Amino acid sequence: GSPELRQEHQQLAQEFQQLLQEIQQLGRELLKGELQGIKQLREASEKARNPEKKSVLQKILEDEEKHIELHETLQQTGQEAQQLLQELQQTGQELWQLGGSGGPELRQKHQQLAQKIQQLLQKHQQLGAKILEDEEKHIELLETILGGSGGDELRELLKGELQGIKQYRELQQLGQKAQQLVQKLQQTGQKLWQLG
Ligand code: HEM
Repeated sequence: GSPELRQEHQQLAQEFQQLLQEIQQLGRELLKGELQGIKQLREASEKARNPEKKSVLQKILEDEEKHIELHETLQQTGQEAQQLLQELQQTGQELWQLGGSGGPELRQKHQQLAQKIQQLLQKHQQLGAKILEDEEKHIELLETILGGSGGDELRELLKGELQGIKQYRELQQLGQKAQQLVQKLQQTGQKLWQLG
């Protein structure tokens, strides 16, 4: 009903804010792991003597350099998402305050902001998914080329990679929840002034 629907919309948007925060923090923990993983890869790579193991390591390392970069895009789409969320909150409150006395430019802004934030989430999701498939390949390669020697650190590189995958899977799950919240904010939002 109309007050209850207003509150649901409001509560979805609070839930969404908290989730965006969780996504950003997880993204920073992921970049910390990437940097620490690069150090461990270089350590394995220096000690490697077999040419093929050396090469496999250096090609993982290239991927990881790319993932550092892609973390810049992850971070930014998330940041921009939080910016648009701020603007959703602000335009939202102004809509309730002013109604249709706040002219049509206000209602269009809020709709347009909703449209754009869903695209940023899709962009963010696609970037995360691409990193994750890489890390799944890294594990296969590491399990394949490395042995039980001290210098290989099969355990240390694998452990780090495995912790990373667990976190990137979580990241994608939080993103899918976010996209689902946005859908529901649209579904409730469209109803809010239908018996206003
Ligand atoms: C992530 C946060 C939010 C999203 C994605 C979002 C999205 C939407 C969407 C898609 C609509 C339907 C727009 C249309 O009629 O074409 C809507 C309506 C509305 N939203 Fe939000 N909203 C959010 C947060 C808020 C907040 C915090 C308020 C605060 C009061 C608010 C107030 C409104 C109002 C009053 C309407 C009905 C009038 C209108 O259609 O413009 N919204 N919202």
